[PDB]
Amino acid sequence: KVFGRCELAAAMKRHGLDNYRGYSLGNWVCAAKFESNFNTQATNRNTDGSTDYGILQINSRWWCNDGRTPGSRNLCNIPCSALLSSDITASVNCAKKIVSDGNGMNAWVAWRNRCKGTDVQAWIRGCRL
Ligand SMILES: C[C@@H](O)CN1CCN(CC(=O)O)CCN(CC(=O)O)CCN(CC(=O)O)CC1
Ligand SMILES: C[C@@H](O)CN1CCN(CC(=O)O)CCN(CC(=O)O)CCN(CC(=O)O)CC1
Ligand SMILES: [Cl-]
Ligand SMILES: [Cl-]
Ligand SMILES: [Cl-]
Ligand SMILES: [Cl-]
Ligand SMILES: [Cl-]
Ligand SMILES: [Cl-]
Ligand SMILES: [Cl-]
Ligand SMILES: [Cl-]
Ligand SMILES: [Cl-]
Ligand SMILES: [Cl-]
Ligand SMILES: [Cl-]
Ligand SMILES: [Gd]
Ligand code: NA
Ligand code: NA
Ligand code: NA
Ligand code: NA
Ligand code: NA
Repeated sequence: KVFGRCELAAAMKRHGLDNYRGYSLGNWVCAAKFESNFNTQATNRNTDGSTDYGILQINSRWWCNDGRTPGSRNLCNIPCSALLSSDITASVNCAKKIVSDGNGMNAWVAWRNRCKGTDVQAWIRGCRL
C-alpha cells in the first residue's frame, strides 16, 4: 500500500507513534517519506546481505527474520514480510523497539540526513489529526 501523507499520519498517531520517545508525529512522517516514499512494500538490500523492509525500512540484521541474513537476530519476533503489509501495526510496534534502543531516530539514516534539524511539523501540516 502507498499511503497518503495525512492517511499515514493518522495511522501512526492511532498506533501511538506520535511523541513516542519524544519524537513528534512529523518526525515519523518525514522518516517514512524518505525511507519508503510511504510505500509499505518497499525493500532495499544492504551491502552486508541484510534487507530493509517496509514503510520505515526496518532491517533484518536485528529486527525481523527473512531467512536470508545468516547470523542475524529477530528482536521484533516477526517475519520481515509482516513489515510489508498494508496494515502498519507490525512496523509501528517494531519501530517503537528500535527508537527505544539508545540511538533514537538516528537509527534511520534518512531521518538523520533529511529530517533532523528541520521543520518536521510541515509533514503533518494540513492534516485533520
Ligand atoms: C537494543 C538494541 O541495541 C539491540 N541491538 C540493535 C543494534 N545496536 C544498536 C546499539 O547497540 O546502540 C547496534 C549493534 N549492537 C551494539 C551493542 O549492543 O553493543 C550489537 C547487537 N545488539 C546487542 C544488544 O543490544 O544486546 C543487538 C541489536
Ligand atoms: C549490548 C549491550 O550494550 C547492552 N548494555 C550493557 C553494556 N553497555 C555497553 C555499550 O553500550 O556498548 C553498557 C553501556 N550502555 C550504554 C548505552 O547502551 O546507552 C548502558 C545501557 N545499555 C542499554 C542498551 O544497550 O541499549 C545497557 C545494556
Ligand atoms: Cl492522505
Ligand atoms: Cl519531537
Ligand atoms: Cl510534528
Ligand atoms: Cl520492494
Ligand atoms: Cl536479507
Ligand atoms: Cl517498516
Ligand atoms: Cl536469517
Ligand atoms: Cl534471496
Ligand atoms: Cl519468521
Ligand atoms: Cl494501517
Ligand atoms: Cl532520543
Ligand atoms: Gd545493541
Ligand atoms: Na527524543
Ligand atoms: Na533477522
Ligand atoms: Na525463515
Ligand atoms: Na518470526
Ligand atoms: Na506492518
